Amino acid sequence: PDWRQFCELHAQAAAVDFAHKFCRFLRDNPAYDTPDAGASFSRHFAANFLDVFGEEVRRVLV
Amino acid sequence: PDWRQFCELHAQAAAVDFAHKFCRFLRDNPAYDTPDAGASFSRHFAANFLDVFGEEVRRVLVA
Repeated sequence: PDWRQFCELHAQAAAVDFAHKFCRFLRDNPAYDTPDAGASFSRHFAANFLDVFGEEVRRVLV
Repeated sequence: PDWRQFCELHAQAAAVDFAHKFCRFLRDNPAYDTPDAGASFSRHFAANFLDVFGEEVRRVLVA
């Protein structure tokens, strides 16, 4: 089934939707609208995403 | 509005949703459920998400 494609397609849809919410957030809160905002979010994302993923997976059991 | 919480809540939302799809994918394709799966899938999703994120943000700002 191509597990990579699976990951990529769901990641694409999630990232696209978020990118819109992101731009919406920066327009409503211009104080956060800097050139490194995306980089900051990305750091929070990598960390939090992998941790929550691991906990949700082990929790889905039942 | 707290920046940390904004980022954390969206990151969490994304992880919870994909964890569900991941589990559902491994149920329909058990051959893929191995001790390496969790790390492989989550990391590949996370890398692609970030790449796509940057691209859509730019596309949206220019438009």
